[PDB]
Amino acid sequence: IVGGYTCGANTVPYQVSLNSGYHFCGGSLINSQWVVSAAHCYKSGIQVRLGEDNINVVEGNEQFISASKSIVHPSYNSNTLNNDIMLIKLKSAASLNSRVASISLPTSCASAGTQCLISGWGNTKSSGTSYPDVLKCLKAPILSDSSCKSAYPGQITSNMFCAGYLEGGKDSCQGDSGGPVVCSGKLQGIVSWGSGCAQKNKPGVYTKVCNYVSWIKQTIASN
Ligand SMILES: [Ca+2]
Repeated sequence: IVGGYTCGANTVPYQVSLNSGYHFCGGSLINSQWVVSAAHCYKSGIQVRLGEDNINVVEGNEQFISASKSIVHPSYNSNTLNNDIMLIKLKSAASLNSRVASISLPTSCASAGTQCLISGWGNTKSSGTSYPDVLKCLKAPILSDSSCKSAYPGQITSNMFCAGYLEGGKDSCQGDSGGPVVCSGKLQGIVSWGSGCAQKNKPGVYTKVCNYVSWIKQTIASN
């Protein structure tokens, strides 16, 4: 997250870290057994880390649970990032509590102009590199489809939305991929892609979770 703020320990209790020996992507807990992330975050060997604030210090509220199964969307295209969504099943159910909590899936799709909360442990620099240990947060508005398409001609599908600031300075970034975009208390987006981070005229692009609620619900009813 570039241009964000320190969230505050466990104030984003649905945020997970995906770990393969190191943090490599975010995700969102949607019930005690399942995480939603980006398909481009797929790796074998994932441990889900819940209740994290500093990902380099064991602070006392964490639950570390191995994934049993990952399910990349059936129509995921890694070239375009169309359908950039994945489900991860945990080997055992998380214990839900004040610091480890699920986020609601949407009923309706979010509205252009709505301010959403994006979070993660990704890079905090637009130019260069610096990875935080504690979770960072950013409030960012959803941009109109027309503005999104104009920023990324020939690249935006109806399964994507842009959010952020066209002047630059504030965005998600590498290492935030797979994490939540929460708008009116529901998971509306997944950190997916963008050209650089926090550059002018190059807002973040996010998987449009409202398009996937029927796939999510039938998949979790079946696995
Ligand atoms: Ca920790």
